[PDB]
Amino acid sequence: VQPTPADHFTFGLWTVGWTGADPFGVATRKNLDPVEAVHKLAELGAYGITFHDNDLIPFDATEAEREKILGDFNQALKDTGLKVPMVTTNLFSHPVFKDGGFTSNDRSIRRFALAKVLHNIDLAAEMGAETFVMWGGREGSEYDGSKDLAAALDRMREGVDTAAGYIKDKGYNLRIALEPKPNEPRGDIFLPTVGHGLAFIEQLEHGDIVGLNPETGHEQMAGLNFTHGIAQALWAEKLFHIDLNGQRGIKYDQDLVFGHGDLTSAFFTVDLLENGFPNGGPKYTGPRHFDYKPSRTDGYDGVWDSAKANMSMYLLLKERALAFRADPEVQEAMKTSGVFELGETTLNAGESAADLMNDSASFAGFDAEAAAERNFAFIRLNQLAIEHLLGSR
Amino acid sequence: VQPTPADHFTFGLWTVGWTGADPFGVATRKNLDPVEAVHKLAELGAYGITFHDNDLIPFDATEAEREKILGDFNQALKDTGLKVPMVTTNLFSHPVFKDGGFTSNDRSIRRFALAKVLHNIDLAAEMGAETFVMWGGREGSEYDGSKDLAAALDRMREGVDTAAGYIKDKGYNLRIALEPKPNEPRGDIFLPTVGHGLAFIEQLEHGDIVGLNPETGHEQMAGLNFTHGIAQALWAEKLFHIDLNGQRGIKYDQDLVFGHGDLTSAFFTVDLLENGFPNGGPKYTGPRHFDYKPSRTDGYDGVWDSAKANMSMYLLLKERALAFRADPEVQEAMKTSGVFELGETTLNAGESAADLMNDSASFAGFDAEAAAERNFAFIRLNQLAIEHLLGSR
Amino acid sequence: VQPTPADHFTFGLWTVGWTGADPFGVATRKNLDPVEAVHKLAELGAYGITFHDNDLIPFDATEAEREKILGDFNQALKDTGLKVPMVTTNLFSHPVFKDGGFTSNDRSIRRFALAKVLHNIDLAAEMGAETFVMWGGREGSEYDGSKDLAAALDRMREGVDTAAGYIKDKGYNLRIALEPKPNEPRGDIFLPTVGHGLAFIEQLEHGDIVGLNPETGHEQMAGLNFTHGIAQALWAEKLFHIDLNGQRGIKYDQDLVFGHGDLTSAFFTVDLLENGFPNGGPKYTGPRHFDYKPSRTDGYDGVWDSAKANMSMYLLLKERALAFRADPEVQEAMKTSGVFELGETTLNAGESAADLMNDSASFAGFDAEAAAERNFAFIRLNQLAIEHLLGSR
Amino acid sequence: VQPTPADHFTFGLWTVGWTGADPFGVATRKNLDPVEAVHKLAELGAYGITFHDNDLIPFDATEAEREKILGDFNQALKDTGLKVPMVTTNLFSHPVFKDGGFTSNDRSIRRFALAKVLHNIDLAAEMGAETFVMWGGREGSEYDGSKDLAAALDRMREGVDTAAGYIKDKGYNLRIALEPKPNEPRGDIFLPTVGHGLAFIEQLEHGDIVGLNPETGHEQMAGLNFTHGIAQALWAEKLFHIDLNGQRGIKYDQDLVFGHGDLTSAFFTVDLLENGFPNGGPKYTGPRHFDYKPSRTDGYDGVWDSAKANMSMYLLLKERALAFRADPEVQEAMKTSGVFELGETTLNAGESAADLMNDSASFAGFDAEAAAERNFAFIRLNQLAIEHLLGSR
Ligand SMILES: OC[C@@H](O)[C@H](O)[C@@H](O)CO
Ligand SMILES: OC[C@@H](O)[C@H](O)[C@@H](O)CO
Ligand SMILES: OC[C@@H](O)[C@H](O)[C@@H](O)CO
Ligand SMILES: OC[C@@H](O)[C@H](O)[C@@H](O)CO
Ligand SMILES: [Al+3]
Ligand SMILES: [Al+3]
Ligand SMILES: [Al+3]
Ligand SMILES: [Al+3]
Ligand SMILES: [Mg+2]
Ligand SMILES: [Mg+2]
Ligand SMILES: [Mg+2]
Ligand SMILES: [Mg+2]
Repeated sequence: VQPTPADHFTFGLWTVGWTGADPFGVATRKNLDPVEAVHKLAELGAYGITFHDNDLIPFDATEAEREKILGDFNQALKDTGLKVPMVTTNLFSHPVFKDGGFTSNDRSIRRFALAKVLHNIDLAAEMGAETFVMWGGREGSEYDGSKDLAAALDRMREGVDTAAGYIKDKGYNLRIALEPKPNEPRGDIFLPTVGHGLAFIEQLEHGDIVGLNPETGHEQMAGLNFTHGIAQALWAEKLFHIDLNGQRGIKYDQDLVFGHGDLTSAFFTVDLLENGFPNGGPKYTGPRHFDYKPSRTDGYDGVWDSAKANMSMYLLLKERALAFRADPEVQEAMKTSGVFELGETTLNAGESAADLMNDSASFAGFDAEAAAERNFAFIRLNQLAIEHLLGSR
Repeated sequence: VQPTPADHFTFGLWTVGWTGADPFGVATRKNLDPVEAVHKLAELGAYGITFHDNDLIPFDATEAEREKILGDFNQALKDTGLKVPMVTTNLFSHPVFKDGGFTSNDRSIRRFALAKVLHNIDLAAEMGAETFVMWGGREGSEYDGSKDLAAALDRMREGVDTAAGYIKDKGYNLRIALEPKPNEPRGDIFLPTVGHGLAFIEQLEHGDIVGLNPETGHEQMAGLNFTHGIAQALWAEKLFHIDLNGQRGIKYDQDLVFGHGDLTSAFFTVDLLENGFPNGGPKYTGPRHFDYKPSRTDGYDGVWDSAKANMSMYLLLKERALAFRADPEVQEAMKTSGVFELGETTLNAGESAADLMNDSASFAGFDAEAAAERNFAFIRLNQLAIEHLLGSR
Repeated sequence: VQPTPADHFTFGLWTVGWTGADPFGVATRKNLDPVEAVHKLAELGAYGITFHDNDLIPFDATEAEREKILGDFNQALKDTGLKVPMVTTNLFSHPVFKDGGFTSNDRSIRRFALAKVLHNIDLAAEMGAETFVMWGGREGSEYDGSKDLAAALDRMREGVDTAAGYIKDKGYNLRIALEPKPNEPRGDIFLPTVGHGLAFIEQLEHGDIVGLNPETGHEQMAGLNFTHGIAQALWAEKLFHIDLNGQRGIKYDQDLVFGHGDLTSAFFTVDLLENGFPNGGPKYTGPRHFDYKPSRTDGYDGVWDSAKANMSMYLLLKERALAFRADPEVQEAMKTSGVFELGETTLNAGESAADLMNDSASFAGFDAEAAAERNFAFIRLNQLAIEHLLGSR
Repeated sequence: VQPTPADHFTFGLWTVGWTGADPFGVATRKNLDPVEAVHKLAELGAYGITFHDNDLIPFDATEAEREKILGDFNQALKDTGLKVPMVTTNLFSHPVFKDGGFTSNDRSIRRFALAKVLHNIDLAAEMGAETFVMWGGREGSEYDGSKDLAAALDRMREGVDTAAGYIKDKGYNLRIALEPKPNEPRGDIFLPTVGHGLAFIEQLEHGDIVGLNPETGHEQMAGLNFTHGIAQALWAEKLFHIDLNGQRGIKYDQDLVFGHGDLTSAFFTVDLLENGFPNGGPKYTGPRHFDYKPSRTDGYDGVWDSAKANMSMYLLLKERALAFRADPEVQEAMKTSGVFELGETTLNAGESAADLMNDSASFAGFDAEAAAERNFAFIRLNQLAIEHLLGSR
């Protein structure tokens, strides 16, 4: 399996650039020059690179430094051919963002945070990004009385709608993608799961350009089924981007290589990205972005190995998932279990509520105990899927 | 603390009627006559009673039996004065519902399930209920390939929209309330959290009459903040009902008495139900419904004790939550922490995106390190809240 | 991969005999006759069968019924050659055990539970079982004040030492194995994980014959690593038996087929059971016992499919794990990462604490900054295992 | 409730000295000088202070610097009278310990880690500490194939027995206390819960002087009951020290103030530390050590508030717990529920297993159906505890 730019594997600069500092220890790796990252990633088969404004341009950078850095970075882009599909803002590392950007209790700070996002939309626009991500990491609380929960959601809408309004105003071909996370760094984060982000979008003035950027590990941190979560995002036509990684349970976000967490879940995420829905439906057509961190135990060969591991993992799962649905045994098993039958509407063409209550065959004369005898054979369909995952079929 | 009908404590018949059978053991209590439950609950201060169609009327009941039971039950209602604010359908106990009602793979079963709900809307209407609850307990899967996830959501919409359409058609003064649950009985349940239920409502043809019925324990089973979840439901004006109980962690749904789980969370749920939001906003005005199960270890004195425990727990939390916000120290502490400041809009009246990026005080000349010095004092606000919870203030 | 008696695959009578009643519904399958169970299991390639006293003999059975059941049951064993390697007692389904068997607050229930176990040891010995499992499913509480926690453990010790002493006194060739479970059906069970189980055994008078019976799903309910957990039992020489199944997450116990839960974990469990430790050490030679339940959505064809699936899953993982370890590229990745270097003692033969203290090279002149550059290459080593698991190397 | 030295409240230097760097941002507070820390703590009513060798003496410090630091530090102790009851080692922050101290795959890191601990025992003894804590924070893995699991435990044993033997050899008056942690910073830590810690100690050569140092937040990260967990350590005579804090859920460790997590659990922890067991047994007489971190959102006023808050929380719970147990209504609720009857031996003085077996009244003529009607009244008993906790009885 060799990734080619046609695969669309994108990586953030913070992923391979993550230095190894965590709650209990200092960095184990030297900083990564952004030019170097770009060249390395392009030699592995990456299609593009993403960044946070401060991944690239330091918080205190003078104008001269910003031009230099950008000059250096765009040169690397021109040399390698890498695209920049997504840009995001860091509204979490500086101490001023300790209570949030957009939902900070301090108003002067809320205003700076929205100003910092607006400037970053310009930059995103200049880099040719199609997506602008919002990961509200400091938006939330440790204690329940710290916030007025209705005012926090108004404050979040004000920021997102101002951003969206500004895109429309400038004529930028950019969409906003919110990235849910249930906790960490805060005790509780606002809009914690794919359903909470989708719900919020519907309350926005400019929600037509706002969608989601679900991350595997984030949903699994609430113990939810990531595949089910991206299926709801897809079904509402709001899956604008994805952050792929692995997580091994309900605990801190591990950010492991994609497929290095819940493998069977990973397998069915790739089937959904590649195969779409069994009865037809929208398909995810964007970048397959990896948002992970190379373990701090490993030196720089480990970093390039882990970059590679991501794309290898995606490609192997993809091979198996295509083999899985192409198998006649699997198709027959899907039929038997009623996967295709789920696709047929419950009512008949022009059959109303009254029409059906009335129909004696569907209710009064319906034989509930006979119907209950159906062997759905979901275990056998599950064994078939795993056997294809293990490469034994 | 003595509950009076003015408190609006409602209980389902399945709660005190729960007999004690679980995964590993048989019932420890005799069945509860519904007439008796009604009389008992009315003597404790209950305001109303709720039920599932089969809690009352057996699945195989002949018409004569249904009239008898209903005659017996409405007589008890007339004698005690209890109201019936909510009615719900059992789409989970019979073996025919093993794969779901509305999202069953078998179409004949999907049709029976919708027929069973439609008939139950009539009954709900006849009992004078204001709310009709939908808890999709068997809608989901154990294995990821069992369902076409986009067709499961279409199938769920077909059922809910047909139900809603039928209410509108009959002129019934009833609203539908969906009740999210992340797992149990299925491995994964569709619409698993408050955000997922709210997201789905926005895709419905008749979503103006569809809202939520969040349950405490259900949200805590995903490890989410229940108070934050009902604040988002309130903020979207979709908190139509509530199921109160307690849960002690991420594990099976325990269904303990309300306040017998996460006490501090319970405390802040009551503050939100009673006090509303600190800066103003919608208020929950419905029944305070308890959906719990008396421990199987206890005999029938324990059952009435636990019914009582629920209302006692609510009333004690309520007393403390009113004392909490009335305290001048607490009001000052809320000010200092910026609880009130969160309520002020981020932008100035008629200030646009361009206007703010431009303003040098908000960005370019904003002093980020000085701003970061603010002591938000959230710990001290948290200690103040707990001290009022413990009755030491 | 076709299993054969030589594989030592054993199944409980309650696994395939599980009829589908969960907490939200009734049985979806007809009762399985135990003689049919023996015939079907033997035909599939099983080596043995295990049971709970009330899995075979009803609670209410008379001595005539008991003798009748055992004679047919023993004839079936004969006809097929299945052994009965483990026997266990039901100390959880009847309403008398609602507060527990050995740790019930009621003393008369405690003597009844212990007498029920004492008679059951006699049946275990008669059947030729080598292991007597003890799963204390109702030993625990929902509320912290329900029990005197020191007393609960004194009473647990008393039951186990009385039973252990009875084995010793009659010279039966049997060992006791405790099976930890963190929760369900109690909110908290005593001896919740493998560590608590092992710790508890060291306080026993007759600890020499008491060991553990870990269950995959049970340690995963606390989010613990099952391979780490069994490694510690193995290391202590206390892994006497095992219960294999699957669990997707921290939630109720699912009891899926082994392999249908956390697959990467299942792969390494199989590497530890089959291959042991990289540097040598203890090995688990017992039966490979499946403690799972066929999903309630499926008819009896799915029950036999599921039994089959457990054995296939085990043999497919076994194969990948043998090929994984045999791979020269893997053995070289292991040597880079220091897997074999962990096997070396830290101290030199004859070195003492003082010796090492005052060895300048190990401390005072140690280059800590040079030692930290070591690329452990744990990521690469993990990718090699998944590629072997995926049937790609 | 004002704390006083007699309360035996100790705080680590790293708790109040924690500056705010988390995984998504930098320090939000200035470094706290250790002499200031002693002065501030003593003034608040603390009895003692604990520290990690690098909390006081930098990793790079020269012998001149080390002696300079200790002389000022020892003068402050003198001036104030604070004791130093526990000393611990940092075997987790420097990049050399990225794979662990005692269980690092690299042998040279293993001798360095053990030498660092050996020198630290000498400092502990000089300071007059009675306890030497060992938190093995980097002993573990992210991937299952990274370690030989039996070797990891042999190496852990080797370090602890070498250190234990050194204490014994120099006649220091010190005990070792292991502090279990399930995850973070490793995906899986060896000896993840109290049970694994206790089990491991029984395999030690010098186990007599090795015990535990449980931490509230740490057992709650596996969803375990902290009161059950410490009860087992207490019952084993292995609770040598404790780390108190709060955690809201299975997620990263929050280290909130004690009481700001699971409050009902905190109440019963305090009842076990203060009051012991209802029927009598062992008691924990050590210091009440707070292992927490002041939230990064707050300035130094919140740091002193938080230190204060830990002590108040403990004294408020203590009070409620003394009044709870002293209550005649509670003592009568306890007697109904069988709390005192669990204290009776199941077997009669001199009864043997055979005796009970053949006692018709305890088995053969036992009315199991009559015994099951017993109302244990666990719900009512729980309501009495919450009402005492709520300051209402
Ligand atoms: O949990 C961290 C999130 O994964 C973010 O890194 C977003 O991907 C970008 O801000
Ligand atoms: O988890 C079970 C749910 O709580 C349901 O009982 C609804 O409340 C009613 O169907
Ligand atoms: O959770 C249930 C346990 O797995 C038990 O079935 C034991 O294996 C046998 O009693
Ligand atoms: O998770 C961190 C632990 O609580 C440690 O701080 C120990 O208490 C001391 O090393
Ligand atoms: Al991301
Ligand atoms: Al409910
Ligand atoms: Al088992
Ligand atoms: Al600690
Ligand atoms: Mg992340
Ligand atoms: Mg429920
Ligand atoms: Mg089990
Ligand atoms: Mg900690």
